[PDB]
Amino acid sequence: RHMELSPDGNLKTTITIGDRLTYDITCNGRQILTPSPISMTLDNGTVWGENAKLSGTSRKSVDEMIPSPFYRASELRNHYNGLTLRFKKDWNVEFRAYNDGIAYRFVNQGKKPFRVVTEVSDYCFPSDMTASVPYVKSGKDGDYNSQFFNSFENTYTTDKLSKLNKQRLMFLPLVVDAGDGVKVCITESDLENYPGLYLSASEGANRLSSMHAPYPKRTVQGGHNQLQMLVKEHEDYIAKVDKPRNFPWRIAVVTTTDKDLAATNLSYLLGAPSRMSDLSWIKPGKVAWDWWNDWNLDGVDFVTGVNNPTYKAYIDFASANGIEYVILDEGWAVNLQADLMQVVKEIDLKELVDYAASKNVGIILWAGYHAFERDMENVCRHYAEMGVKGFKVDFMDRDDQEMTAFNYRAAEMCAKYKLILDLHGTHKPAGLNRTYPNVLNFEGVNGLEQMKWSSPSVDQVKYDVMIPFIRQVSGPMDYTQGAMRNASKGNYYPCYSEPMSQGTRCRQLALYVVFESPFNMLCDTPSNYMREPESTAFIAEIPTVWDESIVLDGKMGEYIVTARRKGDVWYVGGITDWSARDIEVDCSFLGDKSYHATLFKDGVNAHRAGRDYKCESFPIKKDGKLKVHLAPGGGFALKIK
Ligand SMILES: [Ca+2]
Repeated sequence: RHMELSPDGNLKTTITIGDRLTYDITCNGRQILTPSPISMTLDNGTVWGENAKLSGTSRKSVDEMIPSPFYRASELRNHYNGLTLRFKKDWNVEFRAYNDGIAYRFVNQGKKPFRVVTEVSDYCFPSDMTASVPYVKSGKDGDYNSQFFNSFENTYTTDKLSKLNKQRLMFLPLVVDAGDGVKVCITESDLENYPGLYLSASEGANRLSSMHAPYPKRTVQGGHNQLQMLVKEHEDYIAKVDKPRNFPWRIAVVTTTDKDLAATNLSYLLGAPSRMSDLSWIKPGKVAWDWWNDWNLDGVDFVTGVNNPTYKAYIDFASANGIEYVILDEGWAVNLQADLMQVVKEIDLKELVDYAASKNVGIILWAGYHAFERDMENVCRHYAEMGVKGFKVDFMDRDDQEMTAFNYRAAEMCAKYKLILDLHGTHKPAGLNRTYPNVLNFEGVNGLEQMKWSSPSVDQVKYDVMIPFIRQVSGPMDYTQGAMRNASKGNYYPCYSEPMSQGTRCRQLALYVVFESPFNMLCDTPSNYMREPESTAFIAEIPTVWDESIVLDGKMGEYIVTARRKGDVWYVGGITDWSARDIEVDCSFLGDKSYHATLFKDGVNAHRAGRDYKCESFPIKKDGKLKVHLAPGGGFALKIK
């Protein structure tokens, strides 16, 4: 029995080494997590955790700053008390107690190669608490191998642990409401070459249990235009290990106010350190995206589509407003060939890249999984040398050891040729952006692309106020916002070629502050942006990377207000759910000089016409108390310079 407390002493975990290896969690004297078992089963029969044999322990207290480029601040504070448990048989379990979380990880110091059959990571709660979880969207109930093949894109289901579907997996992160304002957010970081952790309500009462996708023994090409490698057969173990190594951290974020949940840096702090020395070539920025708006420009003299004159228009729009990139989404490579070297007749990559270059615009290429990793080294070298700045690799739809290994290999391969990377059709970041700073964004989020086909029952507005406290806890999101067509309550309808967002114009603007996206999209058509000078100017100028971030206030699934600083310029964004609300922005975070503010707030009719907004300018200072009204599904965006 070993105790460890957070630096402020209000969060503690008791670890017991008995017939089972368990750890609980107590917050301000209240037990929010009952003793929960953890273990790893090897192919040789060994089971770390079962009647474990303790050989030694070492404690430590650390307080330092971790550099965090292309993220929410220049650096993040790493403050905790660590407890490492060494066990007879060359294996350890490291425990850390931060003021906002308890985390642990298995460490393999053994020198002999072996395999992991299964891993146990239970979360036993003292009562039937209300959980907010993202179910795996595909597959059928009970057929877990059917579920392992998924996009990791889904809204949240909020219900009591006892009422959760006991036959459907839940991916991370997820939250459990411990009551009395306390929240527990479960996630994992440093997910390199190891299967992703799913949670299940299939076992016991008030208990979430883990499960991992088995190792693949036979994969076949197929899926989305033959760009996917489906797992047809799997091994009887989840992971291969042939060197000493740290295993992924299992993180239990614990907060007493929702704003601390949205602000927690645990995911990044627990990611494997950066393996990059030179970062001067990594350029974060925005994209005059093409796909979301379906190339649907109007007011032009040529037929739009995946062709040269269309991308020239996107490049010109981007350049005209200082926007950094233009992505050539799915369509530039001959379909079904899964060959990145076969460009369509209508596209002249070389001409586009060079034209873009003369306009100070970088080019990013979209690539389906298989077509990219089948000849990765050659692809990265070839396009890097012709001028391409990076890739958007999509449709992995897997998180078994081989795929998670891929994420890091691609990250490294891109880094080698000075290319940035954006991963789609993937799972939560889990620290990868710290290890390889060139991976500027990750999907694994039910983004605005869903508005192209979702039925009105999909509550995007509600989702927006959920993810800042859940999915974003794991890392950056490529949500792809920026819609100029805005639907107030009941006016939304899926429109593939002329999509809209739910809520108001200012909600869209606020997301550029509320959501963290180093590589950020301007989802709408340049045509729509040019019809909206004021909105476009605000979006084009706002940073995607920051020096300092402060979540001013918030309640999960209800609202959030966040202030971020870039140099000496401050930005504040706020959003609400379908309920209108009045927020007060205390500007005590400002410096001493006199500032000029530019505010975008919902128009007085934003509740009936979502596009309705009002722009205002006025002087403001450190003592200012800005009162702002947010319409239903609305929000506000503020610039203080
Ligand atoms: Ca997607």
